[PDB]
Order: sequence, then structure tokens, then C-alpha cells
Amino acid sequence: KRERDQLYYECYSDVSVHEEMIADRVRTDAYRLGILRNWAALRGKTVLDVGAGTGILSIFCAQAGARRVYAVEASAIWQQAREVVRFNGLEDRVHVLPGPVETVELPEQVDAIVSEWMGYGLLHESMLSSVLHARTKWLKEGGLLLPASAELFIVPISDQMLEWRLGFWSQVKQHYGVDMSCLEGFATRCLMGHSEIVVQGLSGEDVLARPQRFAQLELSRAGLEQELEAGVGGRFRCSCYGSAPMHGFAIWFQVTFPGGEKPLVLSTSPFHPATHWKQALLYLNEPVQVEQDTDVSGEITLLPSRDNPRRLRVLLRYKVGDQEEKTKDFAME
Amino acid sequence: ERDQLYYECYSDVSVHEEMIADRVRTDAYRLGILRNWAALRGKTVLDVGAGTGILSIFCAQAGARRVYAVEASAIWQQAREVVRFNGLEDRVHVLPGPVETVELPEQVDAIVSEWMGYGLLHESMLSSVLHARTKWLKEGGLLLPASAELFIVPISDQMLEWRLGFWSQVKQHYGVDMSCLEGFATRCLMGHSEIVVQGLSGEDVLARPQRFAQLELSRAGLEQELEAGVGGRFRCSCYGSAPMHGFAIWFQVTFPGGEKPLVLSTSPFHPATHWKQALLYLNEPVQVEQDTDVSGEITLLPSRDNPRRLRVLLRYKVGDQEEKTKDFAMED
Ligand SMILES: Nc1ncnc2c1ncn2[C@@H]1O[C@H](CSCC[C@H](N)C(=O)O)[C@@H](O)[C@H]1O
Ligand SMILES: Nc1ncnc2c1ncn2[C@@H]1O[C@H](CSCC[C@H](N)C(=O)O)[C@@H](O)[C@H]1O
Ligand SMILES: CC(C)Oc1ccc(-c2c[nH]cc2CN(C)CCN)cc1
Ligand SMILES: CC(C)Oc1ccc(-c2c[nH]cc2CN(C)CCN)cc1
Ligand SMILES: [Cl-]
Ligand SMILES: [Cl-]
Ligand SMILES: [Cl-]
Ligand SMILES: [Cl-]
Ligand SMILES: [Cl-]
Repeated sequence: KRERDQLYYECYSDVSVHEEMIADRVRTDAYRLGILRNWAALRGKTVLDVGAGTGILSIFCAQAGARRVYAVEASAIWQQAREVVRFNGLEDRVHVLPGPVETVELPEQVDAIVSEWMGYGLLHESMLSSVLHARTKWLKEGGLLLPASAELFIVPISDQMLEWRLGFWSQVKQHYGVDMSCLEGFATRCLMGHSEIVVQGLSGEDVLARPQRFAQLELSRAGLEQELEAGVGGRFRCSCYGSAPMHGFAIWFQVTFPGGEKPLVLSTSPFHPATHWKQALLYLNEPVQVEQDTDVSGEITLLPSRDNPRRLRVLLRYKVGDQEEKTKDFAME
Repeated sequence: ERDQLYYECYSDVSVHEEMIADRVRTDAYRLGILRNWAALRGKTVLDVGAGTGILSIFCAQAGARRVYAVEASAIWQQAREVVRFNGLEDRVHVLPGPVETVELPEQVDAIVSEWMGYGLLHESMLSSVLHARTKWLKEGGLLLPASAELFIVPISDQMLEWRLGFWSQVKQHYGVDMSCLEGFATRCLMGHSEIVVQGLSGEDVLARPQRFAQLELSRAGLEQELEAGVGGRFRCSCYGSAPMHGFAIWFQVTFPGGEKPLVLSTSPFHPATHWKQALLYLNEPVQVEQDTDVSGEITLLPSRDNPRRLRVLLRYKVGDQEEKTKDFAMED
């Protein structure tokens, strides 16, 4: 079933997703400046924009002096990108090509590749293998990748929003004169007992320890394609700041653009301004009380599902202080 | 088999959290039940769709000697827990299964139910309640609520206006002109034939809201009239100059007094509720002026494939423009 790809691209054929991406100021301005600061590597050069969407990133490349930009797009939105390119008078420099980047035939190797491939938890959608497949095939030796690298972080969390949802049932008497405190367990089983990856914004005040980096993806490195199938991650460890009910873990990513100037980082940390990626939350089955200097440690692996390769899977093993090591397997909403 | 998937939606906590957190809804049901304490003292009540059991416990608190709390989804176990926890195991009996196939020991003096979906009739729970009235309600029995009215008005959704205008703003933000995508945006967002559940304010309302249906729930033969369609004709005149994006529909229900009668509205001129309003978009904007004639017909139906999903047939005419038709289905 390669018709699994048709239902994936149908999401990107609609305007709403692209509105959400372009409305994400942090994301779109990171790409704008990231491209601009690498003018030296881009003036006069050829560029491959993998998954051009509405074509905004391809136009940034042309505005930074690129002589030719190949904007490859697999969904029907390619029609709108051609229209936008034509509308800005850039048809002679920006050429939009339909179809997947795997099957696309360009007339030449390229000097640089740009792509916004990051999904939720970085690797939801599994777009990275397309980008790496295109690097190996089309990018010249020592050509520019934008962004050039990625890192993943994990940290234990106490989600205050969830806390109020669990506590809701104890507030019922004071409003309506009926005691529903006994449904606290039920709500915990409903909201924490399931095995889905929740994509939700957190505050920095919900963070219970130093965020630990558990993966580092240098996109130039050959053989990185093969490692994504086996999984991304490894062990983590940290000690908590204080007293709180730990609900689970959050994960987020960052990506780095090189300078020419200094490097630009695009982060999805809760200590930074929000993005449409938000954070990926991994809830325990029930809350666990931790104290100042409670040592939390464990193992995490990000990989694609068996059923749908584009869907993200997270295998977590964890140990909260004294407790026995527990396990939980998640899949994106 | 089809009905089992519907009940499963009410097995999760989130849906009941949302309903109980709707203070306008829950206070109206509390206060509506409390108003009829005289008629309910020492009487028996059926609670169709008991959920977590909160409405049954209002009836027991109001003085009913016996309440049968009927609930088809697995949440009946949570309703049993709450009853026992509140010490009302003698006065409230939680009976699992659908209300169609439940067996009570007696006929009841009153029926309470919160049955209203998005656009009132989404979910098609009203048939279950009307069947329960015929089978279990005594003569001169009480229905809470007792009636329902449906309203419609042309609207100018600001949230949509922002989303359509977005593509002209890209130049100012990022230095790339994408104003050429406005038509595409409109075709995606307005050309889809789905009923959008969204909250509006008073500024969004473009003319005097018009009632197009009344449902007296005691009326016999109403169950058959629901399958045929609930609806009517409407006409109104626009207040002033604005871009019309479609129609909003909403409802109200009325509890009898026993004191003045209590009205639970989901109008945008009254306090907000989880029902919000149900929006029916045109295929594109139509610019209107003061005293512009908007008229049409609306019919609320069950969908072809799925009887519990709400369908809306809309005929509409706006000013000099010819009469147009559009078929909507509730958000998938
Ligand atoms: N293998 C592949 N080949 C070509 N395009 C792909 C692809 N996999 C995903 N895409 C496309 O890549 C885009 C990812 S979203 C990024 C969109 C664009 N850069 C913007 O900022 O607006 C989508 O439009 C999707 O349809
Ligand atoms: N035919 C039927 N028989 C019994 N219960 C039904 C039913 N159709 C729907 N229901 C139930 O009716 C409920 C409607 S929601 C209202 C729940 C509750 N009265 C409250 O205010 O919180 C749902 O929980 C659903 O499971
Ligand atoms: C269809 C499933 C598997 O994939 C999607 C999940 C989410 C989205 C989505 C919703 N809003 C914005 C996006 C895209 N975004 C995450 C940046 C992409 N480089 C799209 C596809
Ligand atoms: C076909 C089914 C799934 O449609 C539903 C759609 C929405 C809901 C829902 C979400 N929050 C609250 C509700 C219930 N509410 C409308 C009051 C009902 N008496 C339930 C069923
Ligand atoms: Cl497509
Ligand atoms: Cl082109
Ligand atoms: Cl990085
Ligand atoms: Cl767990
Ligand atoms: Cl009414």
C-alpha cells in the first residue's frame, strides 16, 4: 500500500495546515534569517527545496541571490506554489516540480538543500528520510543543508493544566452540591492511562529538572538514514528541583542553521516562545510524588510504527527514585 | 452495532467534564428541577441519559422518593459509584442499557433529560426520550425541559474573516506576496459542506434573529415528524453594511414553573455554553448593506449514511442574487 502516501499528502493539499505553518512566526522567521545569513553560500547557486508547500522557503532562497531553485512538492498545493512564484515574477529562477522527491529528476546536482521536515516530536511524519535520500542523490560534496542539525530533549514534568482536569471532580460539591470526588481515579485512568503521545503546550514552570539531550542528529553524516529505522535515542538521567506530582515527560527538539555571523537555533522548548509544534507529552499511568533531588533516569527510543511508517512511536523505560523500573509504549494521537 | 459506537463516545471522562463545567447548562437544570420541588416531592422520576448521575441527584435532592437513572454507555458504573458515595443508593437506582429496552417496576411521574446536541438535533437523542415518554410517563406527567425553539440569522464571522485575509498580510510579515492565494483559501474554508461548531458574539449578528421551528415535546406524532425533517421558512433585513459569511443557528429550551418558567438559551446574546452556535457557511462572502433582504428555508434531518449525524438542507436568497442551495453535514 503506497496509497498510504495519498492520504498523507491530502492533509498538505488543504490551506489550513499551511496557514498554521506560515502563521508560526518563530518557525517562518527562523527560516527567513537562516537563509538570509547564508547568502555567501547561496548567491549565484542552485538550491533544492524539498517539500516546498506554498513555496515560501523557495522565494527566501531566490531573495538571497540563488540563480536557480527547484521547489519539489508531492501534494496538489504545488499548483498554488507555481501561482505564487509566477505572482512575484520569479518563474525564471524558481521552478516548481510536482511529485515525491524520491522519484524527481532534476537536470543537475545542487549546491544546497533546504527543507522544513520536522514533525511533532521531530520525527512524526518520517519526512527526514526523504531529505537524506535527496542529499545523497542531489547535493554536491560539502554542500549546504538548512537546517544542518537537530537535537532532542527530555525532562520530567508536572502539568498544571492536567492537574486541574484531575482535580475538577473535587470542585463539584462547592458549585452544585453533589460530591464527585470519588471519580478522581476514573479521570486518571482516562487522561493518563492511555498510550497516546499528547501534543500540548507547557509552561517552563511545569519543568521539574534540567532538560537532558537524548539524541543529536548531524544531517550531513552518511548512514543516518539507516539509523532511523533502528530508532533514535538512548538513556537519560536527572535530579528533580523540588516537591511536585510528576505526571510524566515532555520532549521537544531544536534545529540549527549555520552562519557565514553566528548560528541560528529554532527551538520548541517551553523556555522559549511557543510554536505550532508545541511539546510532545508522555504521561505515566498515574502521578508519582517526587521531592528535591529525587533521581529520575531511564531509556527512550523514537521510531516509526509497524502499521503506519509515518506515525511516530515512543518506547520509554523509566525509574523514579527508589521505585522499580517501569515501561510504556506510546504512539502519536 | 451502529448505536454501540455512539454510546462509547460517552465512556470517556472528557465529555462529562465539559458538560458539568458548563455552568449555564448545569445551573439551569439544577434550578429547573428545584422550581418543581412541589410537584416532585414523594414522586418517581426517570433520568434518560444519566451520564455521571448529576441530574438524578438533583431530583433526589429536590425530594423525589425514587429516581431511575438510565444510561447506555459504560459510564453507568461511574454513576453507580457517585450514588453510593453520596448515600443515595436507596433513592437512586442506576439501570444500565438503552432506555428503549430498560424495564422499570412502575410508570413515572416525571422525566428529566439533557438530550440536546449541536444544532439541537445532532446525535438524534430526542427519539429515545419521546419513546420513553410514551412507554413510561403517566398522564399529566412532567417533562424537563418541556419545549424547544430553533433560531437562524445571517452572520459575519470575524475568525473566518481573519483567516481569509491572512494571505494578504504575508507580504508585511515576511516580504513575500501571497495575496493571490485568497481564492484558494476561500474555496477550502467556505466551499466545504460541513456544519462548524463555533462561538459568536453580538457584533457578528447581521439582522434580527428569526425563529424557524417550535417543538412542544408533549405533542404526539413528533417522533415521525423528526425523520421527515424539522424546519421552516425565514425572512429578515440586514442592520447595516458588512460581509456576510453564512448563517448561525442555535436553540433554546424551556423548563416549566411551579414561579416563572426557566429558559436555557444558546444564543450569542446570552452567556456562552459548550453548544456555542452552529455555523452554515456560503461558498464565498456576499457583501450586504442596510435593509438587504435575506430569505430562505432550512430543514434539519438525520444524514443518509449515519442517522445520528445532523444534516442541514439550506435554501437561501440574498438581495438581487438568485436562490441557492447547500447541503451540510455535522463536523466529521
Ligand atoms: N517525499 C516528499 N517529496 C516532496 N514533498 C514532500 C515529501 N514529503 C512531504 N512533502 C511535502 O513537504 C511539505 C512539508 S511542510 C513544509 C511546507 C513549506 N516549506 C512551508 O513552510 O510552508 C508539505 O507540503 C508536504 O506535502
Ligand atoms: N437511548 C438511550 N438510552 C439511554 N441512554 C442514552 C441513550 N442515548 C443516549 N444516552 C446517554 O445520554 C447521555 C446524554 S449526555 C447528558 C448526561 C448527563 N445527563 C449530564 O448532564 O451530565 C449520554 O451519557 C448517553 O450515554
Ligand atoms: C498526517 C499526519 C501523519 O501528519 C501530520 C501531522 C500534523 C500536521 C500539521 C498540522 N499543523 C501543521 C502541521 C505540519 N507541521 C507539523 C510541520 C511539518 N513540517 C501535518 C501532518
Ligand atoms: C455523534 C456523537 C459522537 O456526537 C457528539 C458530539 C459531541 C458531543 C459532546 C462533546 N462535548 C459535549 C458533548 C455532549 N453535548 C453536546 C450535550 C449532549 N446532551 C457528544 C456527542
Ligand atoms: Cl495531493
Ligand atoms: Cl514554476
Ligand atoms: Cl541542533
Ligand atoms: Cl507508567
Ligand atoms: Cl422553548
